[PDB]
Amino acid sequence: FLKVKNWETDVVLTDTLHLKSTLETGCTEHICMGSIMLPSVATKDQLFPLAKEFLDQYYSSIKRFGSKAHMDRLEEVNKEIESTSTYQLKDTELIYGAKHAWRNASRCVGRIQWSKLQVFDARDCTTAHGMFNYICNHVKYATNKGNLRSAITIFPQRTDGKHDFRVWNSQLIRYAGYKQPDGSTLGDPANVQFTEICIQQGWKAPRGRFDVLPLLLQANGNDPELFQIPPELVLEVPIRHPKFDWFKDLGLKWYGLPAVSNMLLEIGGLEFSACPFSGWYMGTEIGVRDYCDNSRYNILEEVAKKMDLDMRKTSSLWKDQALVEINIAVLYSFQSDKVTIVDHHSATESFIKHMENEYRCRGGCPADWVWIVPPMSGSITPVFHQEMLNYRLTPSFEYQPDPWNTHVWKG
Amino acid sequence: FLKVKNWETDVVLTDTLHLKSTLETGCTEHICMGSIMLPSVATKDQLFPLAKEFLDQYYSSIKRFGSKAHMDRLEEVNKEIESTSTYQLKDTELIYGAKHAWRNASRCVGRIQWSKLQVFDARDCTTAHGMFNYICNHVKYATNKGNLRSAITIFPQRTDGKHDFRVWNSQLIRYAGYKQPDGSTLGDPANVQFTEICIQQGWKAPRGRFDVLPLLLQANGNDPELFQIPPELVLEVPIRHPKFDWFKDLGLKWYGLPAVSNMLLEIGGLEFSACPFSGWYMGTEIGVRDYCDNSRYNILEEVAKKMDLDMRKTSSLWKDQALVEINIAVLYSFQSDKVTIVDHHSATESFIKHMENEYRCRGGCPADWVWIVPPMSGSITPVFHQEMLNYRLTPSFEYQPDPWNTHVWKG
Ligand code: HEM
Ligand code: HEM
Ligand SMILES: N=C(Nc1ccc(CCNCc2cccc(NC(=N)c3ccon3)c2)cc1)c1ccon1
Ligand SMILES: N=C(Nc1ccc(CCNCc2cccc(NC(=N)c3ccon3)c2)cc1)c1ccon1
Ligand SMILES: C[C@H](O)[C@H](O)[C@H]1CNc2nc(N)[nH]c(=O)c2N1
Ligand SMILES: C[C@H](O)[C@H](O)[C@H]1CNc2nc(N)[nH]c(=O)c2N1
Ligand SMILES: OC[C@@H](O)[C@H](O)[C@@H](O)CO
Ligand SMILES: OC[C@@H](O)[C@H](O)[C@@H](O)CO
Ligand SMILES: [Zn+2]
Repeated sequence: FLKVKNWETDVVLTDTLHLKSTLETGCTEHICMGSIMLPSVATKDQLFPLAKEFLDQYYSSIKRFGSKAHMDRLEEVNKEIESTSTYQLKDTELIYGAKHAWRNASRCVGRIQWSKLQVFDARDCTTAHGMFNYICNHVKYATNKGNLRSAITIFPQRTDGKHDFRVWNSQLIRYAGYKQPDGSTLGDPANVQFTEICIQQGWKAPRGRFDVLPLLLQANGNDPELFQIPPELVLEVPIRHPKFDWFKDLGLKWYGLPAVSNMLLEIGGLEFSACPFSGWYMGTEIGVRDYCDNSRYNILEEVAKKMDLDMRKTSSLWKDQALVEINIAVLYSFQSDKVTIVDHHSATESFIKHMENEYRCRGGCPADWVWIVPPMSGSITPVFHQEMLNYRLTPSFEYQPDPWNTHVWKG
Repeated sequence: FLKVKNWETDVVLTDTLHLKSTLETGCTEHICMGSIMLPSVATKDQLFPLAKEFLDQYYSSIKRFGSKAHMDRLEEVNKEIESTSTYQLKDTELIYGAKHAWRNASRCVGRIQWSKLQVFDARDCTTAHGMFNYICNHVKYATNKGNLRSAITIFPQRTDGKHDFRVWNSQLIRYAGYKQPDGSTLGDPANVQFTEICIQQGWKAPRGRFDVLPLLLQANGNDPELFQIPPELVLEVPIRHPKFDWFKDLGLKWYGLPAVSNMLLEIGGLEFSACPFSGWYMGTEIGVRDYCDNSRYNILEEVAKKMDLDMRKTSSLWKDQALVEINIAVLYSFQSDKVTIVDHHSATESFIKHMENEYRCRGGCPADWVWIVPPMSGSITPVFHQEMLNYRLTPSFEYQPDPWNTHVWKG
């Protein structure tokens, strides 16, 4: 029964939810790995406890734990795992598991919204063209003309392992990255391997900066196929500043819709390798990381130039000064276009408010401080001063290798 | 043999030093506590392994592991722990243990300087007046007319537990905190309990803001006594800005010398409860935390006012904008007065450079990411992108309770 403190408010919360945790963190009693970025087919013996555990808390959730329908559903799944050595979720079980994977995502500061999620059951899908159709419907729905709405699209579960639905893009909407003859990089350096895989598969690149990539969709373990998202469905925010008119001349823009596609959704021991989920941006992921990581767009040089800043010295904080201006601009631009975005102050406050709820009506909230704390102005946000217990609860979103590293090709 | 990655540079380092770790982190395989702020008399049975371990690595250090002088010193300490159930360090062992406590301080970003430390052996001290004399000599030396130099002053080790040397101040130089009739707080809210303990012991407060506190010095477990550091030894930097002339009218100032006094130094199983250590400031501890924590001086309201900023909305980032300006001012002011200070960019770079050294010539470097990452502009500093293994090596600096919570008074 562990205790977490907030040192800005002296609020104390007691955590008993971590007791239900099952999987391992990477840490031991004699070494903490809380800052390691990635922490490291299934038999039917392994599958029933996972279905049992999941189904016990799903029925416990709708205030019908143990009754007739529960014992029947345990027997039902038990029988089906005998018959097929897998099983199939109810539409309701699928929506519970999804929402709860997000709920348990300990690196996610947006989780106050975990219950307002739209689940698109795509488990009838059989082809890359069918995948393309489902994804476009996702983008159109979630985008909602800038009034963004959270959603996930769930393609068929892994079965054997050699018939896996995968979206090879990291995000449904990502800008291309091309290297140059002079070793420099145009576009997003993050995506240069994937941009060239698409070119390898016959993409015809417009070789500029903010080039929306095509989807590469793998269906039933087959070789993946290229599909360009119709551009009318790709909402983009051009970035201007509410003071600096030269900021328009910078010619920056980002897409409205963050939609992660390269993650694995685990529900009752069943693995969905294709499960793109979308919400909206916290401002910092664009202005700080995307725009200012040295290995990303890396624009601190140019914004500081136009700001007329002392760039000779490290200690002028010219990087810091241009970093605040850049994030003022992303927020201002997104908001003037009525496109949903949250600032790192409002986002982190809501997450403390969420934390109170989870500790009250659930007895805890797994949280990864290293990822929860925004990448600028850390300690003026309330989560800096908030102790967080990290533990792994299921249903969950897991990392998975890139398909081109694992795919036996044959074509 | 664990591996840590840097994701900005793709540099990889292998850690075998953590194997020598002994004490526990608070984390288990199923729960990470890397963001909990505090992680929770000794018999002669317990003391020899600790002396043995320490002495084995000290002789291993001067390239004389196992030789005659080593076996004699093990026998010597062994015999003395039989005779007294404690023992005494050589002047050289005391300097090694001190430097290495700092070296192993995993929350310290300044550790590239760990070998350049001045050890003042105060183990002959017997009185609060003697403590006062040693501390003033520390301040004068370490301050060095603004060309700051690192030092530690080590008072006699804990023996029984009821005769403890303690400095009741958190830092040798701290500004006073007074509450008001209207519940507000003048000075440093952090120190309000300690400011009133001093007033309780007859301090005569000048009840303003930046009131240097008196020392409260406990000697050989006796009741502590008040001594005002001669003000000529208290170097102070008035804070101005290199653009905003109204910044002078803000009337801010900080002391040059950070000198922690409330920590416990552990060497070969021997506990020094009074061991004030001093270095110099990273700019952010003043501009970000001291000046802008909500529960500290909390000046973001006033700087943003004078900056003429949109304070209506959270999403204007007016807090962020005034936070960069404030830290530009602290650095600029300290540097114009030739008083040593480091900026959070230079400090964090040096710590990566230090990390390379420790992994090369020592096989590892314990590091606490939660504390290493500066509290503003986190991800534009190179330590944001650097994985860090945290583990507890000894010699070490440990937290300890406040004396007024533990002191059996009798006066
Ligand atoms: C609703 C608005 C949302 C906001 C403001 C938000 C915010 C964030 C942010 C800032 C991060 C850190 C990402 C990074 O720095 O790489 C993150 C991570 C994450 N989010 Fe949320 N998110 C939202 C919606 C969602 C949804 C709908 C899901 C799942 C259905 C989700 C699941 C996750 C997961 C699993 C991570 C961890 C990813 C990783 O470990 O790389 N989020 N979120
Ligand atoms: C030489 C210049 C130094 C710099 C720039 C520096 C920097 C820092 C900073 C910024 C912190 C975080 C403090 C906080 O946020 O509360 C810290 C913590 C710490 N420093 Fe260093 N420091 C220096 C010297 C020293 C010395 C001389 C020692 C010991 C002999 C030391 C031992 C520690 C310890 C033990 C902590 C952890 C304190 C805690 O857990 O509360 N440092 N340092
Ligand atoms: N893995 C490498 N880099 C790498 C790759 C990925 C990451 C994590 C990035 N997740 C992106 C992400 C996840 C979750 C939420 C958001 N944002 C939202 N707001 C949102 C999006 C959808 O809903 N809400 C963004 C971090 C580093 C690597 C390996 C070798 O080199 N680089
Ligand atoms: N413990 C509480 N607060 C609290 C108390 C202390 C801390 C840690 C503060 N260490 C101060 C510190 C330690 C080490 C280095 C520096 N700086 C230097 N540059 C330097 C100083 C000397 O050499 N180098 C500063 C954090 C929070 C509490 C309990 C109840 O309420 N509050
Ligand atoms: C080394 C470190 O673990 C790595 O930089 C992490 C730190 N915290 C992060 N936090 C978020 N939200 N996103 C990230 O990519 C990272 N990267
Ligand atoms: C809750 C959290 O552990 C707490 O705010 C920590 C975070 N990191 C820190 N880092 C430093 N350097 N100093 C601090 O006081 C803290 N406080
Ligand atoms: O929204 C996530 C952003 O794309 C970045 O933070 C990535 O983590 C890589 O920099
Ligand atoms: O130098 C340390 C500063 O005094 C603060 O960071 C304290 O941690 C409390 O805010
Ligand atoms: Zn841990």
